[PDB]
Amino acid sequence: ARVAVLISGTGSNLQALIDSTREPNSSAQIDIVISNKAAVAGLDKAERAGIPTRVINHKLYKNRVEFDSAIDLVLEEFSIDIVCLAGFMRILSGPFVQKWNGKMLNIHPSLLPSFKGSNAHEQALETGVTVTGCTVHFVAEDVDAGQIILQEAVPVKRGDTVATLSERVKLAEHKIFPAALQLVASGTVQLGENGKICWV
Ligand SMILES: Nc1nc2[nH]c(CCCc3cc(C(=O)N[C@@H](CCC(=O)O)C(=O)O)cs3)cc2c(=O)[nH]1
Ligand SMILES: NCC(=O)N[C@@H]1O[C@H](COP(=O)([O-])[O-])[C@@H](O)[C@H]1O
Repeated sequence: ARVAVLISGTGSNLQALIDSTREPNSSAQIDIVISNKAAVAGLDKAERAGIPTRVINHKLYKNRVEFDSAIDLVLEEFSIDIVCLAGFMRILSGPFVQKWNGKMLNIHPSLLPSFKGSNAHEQALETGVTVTGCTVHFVAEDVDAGQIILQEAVPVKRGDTVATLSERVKLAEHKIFPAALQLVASGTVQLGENGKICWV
C-alpha cells in the first residue's frame, strides 16, 4: 500500500513511520510527505530519507475545501492508498474525509474519548489524571471521534509538564502508529461497512 504522511512540525511520528515502513515485511511504503508549513524539521527528516516532499500552505487558500483539494491533487499524483496524519494540525473538510473514509489514520496524544482537541496534554494535566496515553484512529468528520485502531496507556508523573508528559507519550506514539499502519496496509484491520472496526 502506498502511503502519504501529512505533517505540521517536528516529525518524530513521521520518522518512526519511515523506520517501520522500511523493514522488509512492511506492507506500506511512504511515497510522499506533505506539510502545511514551510521549514519544519519533519521536511528535513523526509529529505534525509529520500522521500519527496510538498509544502501546501493553508494560508494561501480561501477556505478548507480549497486547501484540502490541493492536498487531494498531490495524493492522486502519487497514487496514494492510505493517508497518515502525523502531527498535522488542520481540521479536514467533510468531503475530503468522506473520500478517504477507511483509508486515513490520525495519531492523537490522549486516550480517546478523553481530551479531544489540540491541547490534550494541557487538558490531561489540568484534569489531574494519573494515566493518559495515545490513540490511533480512523479519521471521521467529527474531530477525534473516528474508529479507534490502537491505544497505549502512559503514566502521568507528579510534577509533569507538557514538555515531560509529551516526551513520554511520544515514545508510545512511535510504537502504535507504525503498528496501526501495518494493520491497515496489510488488510488485517479495516473500517467495516457498519462503520465499526473490523479485524479480519
Ligand atoms: N475532520 C477531521 N479532521 C481532522 N484533522 C485532524 C488532525 C488535526 C486535529 C485537530 C485540529 C485542531 C484545530 O483546532 N486546528 C486548527 C488550527 C490549529 C493550529 O493552528 O495549530 C484549524 O484547523 O483551524 C484541533 S484538533 C484529525 C481530524 C479528524 O478526526 N477529523
Ligand atoms: N491534534 C493532534 C495532535 O496533537 N498531534 C500530536 O502532535 C505531536 C506531533 O509530534 P511530531 O511532529 O514529533 O510527530 C504528537 O504528539 C501528536 O500526537
